[PDB]
Amino acid sequence: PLESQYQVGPLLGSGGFGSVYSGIRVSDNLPVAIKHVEKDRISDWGELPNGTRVPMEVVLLKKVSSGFSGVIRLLDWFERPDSFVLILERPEPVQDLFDFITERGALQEELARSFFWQVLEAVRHCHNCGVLHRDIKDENILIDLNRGELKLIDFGSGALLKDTVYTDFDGTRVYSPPEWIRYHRYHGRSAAVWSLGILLYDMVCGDIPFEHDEEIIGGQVFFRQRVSSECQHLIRWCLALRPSDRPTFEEIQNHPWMQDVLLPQETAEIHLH
Ligand SMILES: [Mg+2]
Repeated sequence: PLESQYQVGPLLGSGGFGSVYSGIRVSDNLPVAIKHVEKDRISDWGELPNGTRVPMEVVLLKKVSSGFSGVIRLLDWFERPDSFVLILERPEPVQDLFDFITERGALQEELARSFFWQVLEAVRHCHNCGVLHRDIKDENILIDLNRGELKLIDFGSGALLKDTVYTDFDGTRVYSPPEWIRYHRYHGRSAAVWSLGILLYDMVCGDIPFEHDEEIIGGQVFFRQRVSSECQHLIRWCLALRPSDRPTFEEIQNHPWMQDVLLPQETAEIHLH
């Protein structure tokens, strides 16, 4: 049973993704997050290697589970009559990147570089596992404050990665690319790189660059804080209007701005501790 295996704590958050609670695995006192999703709110279903019918979210989380700590780990899941329950890893202490940037303002380039590098490694892992996240943004990134490790969360709007066009999108509009706004069409990799440009701007400027549809399609990035010419170059390249003009993950990680990254433990000692 589920109520015997986990001590439930306070609500951490609710919205489009469902309702998430703090919790403890009674056996070993491991910190967990307990996510509830109503069967009515699930449009996308899949099958396990098992051949069992589950939310696409469970399929995608199982595909990315491994030693690699850059993606949130699914520990267990349960089917109830009207809902699924997901048991997820909970770092402690933790802060989400949205809240961290709200509290600290625009990050120093050395810290933005460390965080952005870790997000690139996590997104490479997803893509290597056949998973497209589709909602990369500061709210979906947790910081393990003691280890200086970032984790990607909320795979519930993701998809199997494919090389053909996507004509459905239920991620965050203001991190969505101009080809989605104009044509309701995108390709996975080039739409992910757009969302990474929005995230890097968010880190170095303290907020997202565009609010309205017309700004997204307009082809102009204004820098509201002091940002190095190399960092501006990378951001403007990720936010190229034409998807085929955007860098690959390899071209981002080889960019001159991305050189000499801090290790996670150095990031924690210098910036978080
Ligand atoms: Mg979602």
